[PDB]
Amino acid sequence: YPVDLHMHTVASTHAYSTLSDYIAQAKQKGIKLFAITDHGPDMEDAPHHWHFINMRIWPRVVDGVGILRGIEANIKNVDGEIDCSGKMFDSLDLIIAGFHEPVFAPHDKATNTQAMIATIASGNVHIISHPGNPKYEIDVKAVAEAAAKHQVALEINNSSNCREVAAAVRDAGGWVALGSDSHTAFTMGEFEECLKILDAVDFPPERILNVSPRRLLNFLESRGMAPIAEFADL
Amino acid sequence: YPVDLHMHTVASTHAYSTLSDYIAQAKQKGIKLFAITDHGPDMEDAPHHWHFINMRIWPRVVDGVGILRGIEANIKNVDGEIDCSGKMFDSLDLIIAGFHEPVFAPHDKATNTQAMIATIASGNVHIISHPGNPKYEIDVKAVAEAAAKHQVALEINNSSNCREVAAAVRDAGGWVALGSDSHTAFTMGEFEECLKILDAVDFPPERILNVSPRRLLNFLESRGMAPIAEFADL
Amino acid sequence: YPVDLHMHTVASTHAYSTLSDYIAQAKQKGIKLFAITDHGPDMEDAPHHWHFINMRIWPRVVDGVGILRGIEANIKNVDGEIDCSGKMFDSLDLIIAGFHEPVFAPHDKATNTQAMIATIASGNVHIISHPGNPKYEIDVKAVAEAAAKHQVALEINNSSNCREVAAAVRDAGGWVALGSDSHTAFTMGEFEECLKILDAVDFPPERILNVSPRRLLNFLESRGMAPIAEFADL
Ligand SMILES: [Zn+2]
Ligand SMILES: [Zn+2]
Ligand SMILES: [Zn+2]
Ligand SMILES: [Zn+2]
Ligand SMILES: [Zn+2]
Ligand SMILES: [Zn+2]
Ligand SMILES: [Zn+2]
Ligand SMILES: [Zn+2]
Ligand SMILES: [Zn+2]
Repeated sequence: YPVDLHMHTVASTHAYSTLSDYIAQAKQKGIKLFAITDHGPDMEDAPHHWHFINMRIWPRVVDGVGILRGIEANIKNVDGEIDCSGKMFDSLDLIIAGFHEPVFAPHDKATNTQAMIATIASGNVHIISHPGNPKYEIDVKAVAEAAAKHQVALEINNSSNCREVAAAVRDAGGWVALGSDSHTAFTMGEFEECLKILDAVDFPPERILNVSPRRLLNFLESRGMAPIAEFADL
Repeated sequence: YPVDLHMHTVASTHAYSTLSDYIAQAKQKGIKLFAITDHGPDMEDAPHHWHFINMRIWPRVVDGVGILRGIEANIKNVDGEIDCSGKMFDSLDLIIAGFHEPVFAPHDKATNTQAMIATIASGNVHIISHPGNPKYEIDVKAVAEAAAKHQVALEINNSSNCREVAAAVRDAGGWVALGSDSHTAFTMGEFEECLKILDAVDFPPERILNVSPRRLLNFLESRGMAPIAEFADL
Repeated sequence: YPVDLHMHTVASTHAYSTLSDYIAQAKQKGIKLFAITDHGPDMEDAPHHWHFINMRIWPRVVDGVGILRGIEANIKNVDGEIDCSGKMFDSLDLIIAGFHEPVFAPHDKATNTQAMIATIASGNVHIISHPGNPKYEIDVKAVAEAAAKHQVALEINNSSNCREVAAAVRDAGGWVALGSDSHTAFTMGEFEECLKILDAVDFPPERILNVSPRRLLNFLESRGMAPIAEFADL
C-alpha cells in the first residue's frame, strides 16, 4: 500500500525522525504519499500549536513523494471537541483524532463511546486512530455505524480489539485507514500485522483508503478539501 | 546569491529542518555560506539559551559549505535590549534582531521606531529582520538613516512596506541583507520576491551583502568579528 | 576504535543532530556500534522521560551499524539515585550517569565523592561520564577502586584530571570507556585527545571497552543484559 497516514516527528521527544527522514524513507520503500500527524498540543510531550499552523509552508512534493499536513488531535471530552484550533484547521489537510491518557483518561465504556461518537459526528475529523485500544473500552458496532454515517474512517493501526473493529467496519459499510503510527521513519508504511487482521475478516479491498493516493485524496475531497493540484500525477 | 543569512531549525517546533538538512540543501543549490538564526529564548516556541551557547562546537565547513552561528534575537524594549546574553554573544558570529509579538507587542509608531533605533544604536546587532512588517509601523527613513550611521543592514525578507525600506536604504547609504527566513531547508536561498522589490527601486548591487561570502564576512570583520580562517577560500 | 558510547540528539536544544545523522556519520567513519545517551529528564534542556521509554522501537541495525539505546542519567544525591525510572530502565541497554549542575551542584569533595561512589555501588550504572571534571572535586583513587569493585567503567571524555583518572583506573584494575560526548554527529568517534591521556599513562589496551563491539557487548552481558541477537555479527 503506497500511502501511510499516521506518523510522528521530533516535535515530540518520544519520536526521533524529521520530515526529511520520512521523505527519504518513502522514496526507499516506494511510498508515493504520506502524512505527518504529530500529537495535538494539549498532550504531554507534544509541540506548540504553531507547529501545526506553520505546516502551510511545507512543499507539496519532494523526490516524487507527496506530503500531507496533518495532526493526530486529542479527543478532549464527551462533546467530541479536539485540541485543534480554527487557525490550525486552515493549515492542515488531514485530521486524525483519538484518545490519549494525559488529555482524556479512560472512563466507563459509555463515556468513551459517547466521546468518540461525538468526535465522529462533529464533522471535524477524517480518521479515529487506534479505536481498538483495550485501554479505552467502547461499543464497537455503535462507533463503526456512526463512522459509516459520518464518513469517517476507523484506523487499523500497525504500531498496535482490531479484528472486532475491522469486521464491524466491514458490516457498517465505512472506510478503514491504515497507519503505521511510526515514531521513527524506519517502520514507515509497515502494515504486515494490520493486513493479517483484515484478511482474518475478509475485509473488502475496495474500502481500504491506502490502496492508492488518488483514492485517499478523493476521500478528502468528498469531505470538503479543495483539490491539491501538485498531487494530480500521484 | 550564494549566501543566505536567516533560517530556523527544529529548535522551534514551528520549524522542521536540522543543521544537516540545511547543509545538504546548500550543497544542492550552490550556496557556499549560510547562517542558522534560531529565534531568541524569550520568544515562545524558541530553544533554551544553551542552544546558542553550545553552537561554539559546530564545524565551520561541511562539504565545501561554510556555516555561521547566529541568532534571530528579540527586541525587548524601547532601550534596544535583546534576549542575547554575554555568554551567548561569545559563541555567535551573526546577530540578527527584530520585533516578535510575544516578546514585544506592536505599539504606537513612535514606540516601535524608538525601540528599533535603540537596538540599531546599541552596537550589538548586524541586521534588523523584516523591518517592513506592517504589524509594526515605523518611521522608515529614520530607521534606515540610523542603520546607515551605525552600519547595520536592514533585511529584505523573502518569507515575507519592503519597497519603502529598500528605497530608504538606497538613499541613506546603508547595507541590505537578504534572508529567506526559511522554516524548512526547501526554501533556503530563495530570494525571487526580494529581488523584485530591489529591482523596482533600482537598488545598487554593491550594497547587497549576499553577493558573495567574502563581502558578507568583510562586513562582519568591519563590525569587530575576528577573522574566520576556515572561511578564507570561500 | 569502532565504538562510541556517549552522544546527544536534538531531544536537547543544545545538541543538533538526529538519530539518522549519527547513523550516517558512523557509516562514513567506520563505526560499527554506538549509543545515543541523551541527558536525563531532571536536567534542564533535556527531553521528557517518554523519550527514553519509547527507544524500545528503534531498529537494532541500519546500514550495518548497530544501535544501543542509552541515557546519560543525572546523579541526584548522596544516595546515588539517578533520574531513570524502572520503566525507563526496561527500554534501555546502556546506563551512563554523571554530575550535571542544575541537578546536582558541586559540593564539598567528600559529598561529590560519596554521591559518585553510591551511584557506582547501586548496581544501576555501567559508566560514570567525565569524572575528571574539575568542577566536581573527588577522591579519584577511592572512586576508581569502587568502580573496579562494582565493575563500572570510568569515562575518558573527548569533548572534555583525566590523567589522574586514567592512571587510577589502571592500578585499581577497572574498565575505561571512551566517549566523544558529541553534541553534533560531526565529532562522533573522535578520541584523539582521549588517546593521548591514555598513552601518557601507558594504559592497557585490554581494558578499553571501545576496542571492539563484542568486548563492549560482553561487558553489558556481564552486567546482566540479555544478549542482543541482531548484534552477533558485529
Ligand atoms: Zn506518540
Ligand atoms: Zn495515538
Ligand atoms: Zn500516533
Ligand atoms: Zn519563526
Ligand atoms: Zn522574525
Ligand atoms: Zn526568522
Ligand atoms: Zn549536553
Ligand atoms: Zn555529561
Ligand atoms: Zn553527555
